Amino acid sequence: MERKFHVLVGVTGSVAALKLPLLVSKLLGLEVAVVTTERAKHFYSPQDIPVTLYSDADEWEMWKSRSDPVLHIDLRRWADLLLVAPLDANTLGKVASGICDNLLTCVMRAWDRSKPLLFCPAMNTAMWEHPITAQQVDQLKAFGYVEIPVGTIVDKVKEV
Amino acid sequence: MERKFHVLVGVTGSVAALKLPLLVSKLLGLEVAVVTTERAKHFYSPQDIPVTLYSDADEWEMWKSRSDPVLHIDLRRWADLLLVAPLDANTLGKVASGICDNLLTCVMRAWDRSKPLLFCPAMNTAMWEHPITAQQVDQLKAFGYVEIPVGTIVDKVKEV
Amino acid sequence: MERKFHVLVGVTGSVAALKLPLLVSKLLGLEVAVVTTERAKHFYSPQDIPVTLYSDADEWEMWKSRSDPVLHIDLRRWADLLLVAPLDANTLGKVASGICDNLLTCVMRAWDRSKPLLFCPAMNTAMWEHPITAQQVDQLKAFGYVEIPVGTIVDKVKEV
Ligand SMILES: Cc1cc2nc3c(=O)[nH]c(=O)nc-3n(C[C@H](O)[C@H](O)[C@H](O)COP(=O)(O)O)c2cc1C
Ligand SMILES: Cc1cc2nc3c(=O)[nH]c(=O)nc-3n(C[C@H](O)[C@H](O)[C@H](O)COP(=O)(O)O)c2cc1C
Ligand SMILES: Cc1cc2nc3c(=O)[nH]c(=O)nc-3n(C[C@H](O)[C@H](O)[C@H](O)COP(=O)(O)O)c2cc1C
Repeated sequence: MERKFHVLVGVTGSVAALKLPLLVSKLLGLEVAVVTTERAKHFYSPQDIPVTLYSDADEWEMWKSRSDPVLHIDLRRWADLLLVAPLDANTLGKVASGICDNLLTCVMRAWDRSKPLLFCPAMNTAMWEHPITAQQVDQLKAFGYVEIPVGTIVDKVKEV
Repeated sequence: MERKFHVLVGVTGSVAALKLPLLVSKLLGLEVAVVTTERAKHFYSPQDIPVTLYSDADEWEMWKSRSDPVLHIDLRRWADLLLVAPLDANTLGKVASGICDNLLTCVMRAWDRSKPLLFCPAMNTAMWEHPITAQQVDQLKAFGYVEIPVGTIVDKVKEV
Repeated sequence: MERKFHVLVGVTGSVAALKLPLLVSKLLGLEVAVVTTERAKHFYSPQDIPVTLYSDADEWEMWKSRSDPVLHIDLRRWADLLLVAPLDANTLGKVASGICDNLLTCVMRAWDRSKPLLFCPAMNTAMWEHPITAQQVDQLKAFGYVEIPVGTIVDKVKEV
């Protein structure tokens, strides 16, 4: 039951999000939406992204009863593909450790295996030139989230 | 030196806490107290729980000098049994990784082996139908915290 | 290119920071600076430390453009030695899991192998008398951060 593809772009606190607009305008048969972390918003302005932006607070403001919706859940059953550009050293360790403390990491931890989750770490030489990152990126591969160590990402989205 | 049993119920951010009142009114020779996470309080109202509710802020407001008490510590030497109903996918990963960033997870990480800590994960099909949860729940078993994958829990509390 | 040694003292939320001033006044050819966590500041007052104190907020207030500086980065290229006295059970698990959610843990996760990072866990009998702490302290040794399970620390700083 798929027509226009539903892609969900997750954004974290890396200077890379500075470029996030580019990704959106490009990536936009696709049909997108971005979900951010708070710090990520430190690299771009909402207006510079012509799409629906879901944030932590967004989830809780719409829930007041068991009848009410569960944004992170609602978003997980809506995306056909979940791209996370960029994935910071922090969220990597959160995901690596099944830590859902924000709307993003929760969408991920509730993800659908059946659907694809391509990510692309984007830290700094230092943070990257450290161990864990490896023991974690592949530890993350254990769930096969298609790494990507703009452009490259863009094309890679499709690849039907 | 035990008369009336001291049970400590921990509550996290799962819709399950919606039921938390039930547990309390039932579980209440037992003598209880609940310790929550902030988000958990998103599923119940304090008044609907006829017991002392300890929260993060509670710890710090009472400490101003080395002489002063350490709530999370004080609570760890007071409970005979520590039930955590529900344990969310998030706190599981916190506990799994020895992460004490809130009054709950700290009480746990300072726990007494000598005393029992029965817990019961309570996420959603998705979040649960994911890996880590397993590599973690049993990773958590390594410390033997008696899983429980209301009712069932209730009875299980006792079982002298 | 080293003259006066640059030591960076990290402080976390353990009652031990109560003593932090001592360390500073002593440790001060050395030339120091302290980087704290928020909770840590619950055990000492800034004024009681005659040095530049870097805090989370400090990083973000100085960054508004890609041209702008990256405190946690700037601090990582400036320290010759990074001592973390005390390292709480919490930050241990953060570091263990490559979790940079605050200025401290970020400086660490971006650390320079080439430079030394001596730390000294400082929790409580309980929190310490637990497993993970071990599977973690040595898991932390994997990156060789020179444990130290005031005084002892002080001398140990030097040891040219
Ligand atoms: C100016 C600046 C640039 C940063 N750049 C990066 C980066 O490129 N990659 C990374 O992993 N972390 C970077 N960080 C650290 C993260 O912002 C910090 O880990 C944050 O907690 C991540 O939060 P999040 O996971 O909610 O987005 C940077 C911090 C600052 C102040
Ligand atoms: C309406 C709603 C329902 C949620 N239900 C669950 C759940 O049933 N299980 C779970 O692990 N997380 C659930 N979450 C996500 C947690 O609330 C989020 O992980 C939170 O950070 C946990 O915080 P805590 O550990 O401080 O309680 C839900 C979020 C929302 C908004
Ligand atoms: C009075 C008091 C004393 C505490 N002492 C310690 C301690 O000695 N060691 C430890 O690991 N945690 C201790 N904690 C718990 C930490 O403060 C809590 O884990 C905190 O989140 C650590 O935050 P940080 O990593 O940002 O500093 C204490 C808490 C309180 C209220």
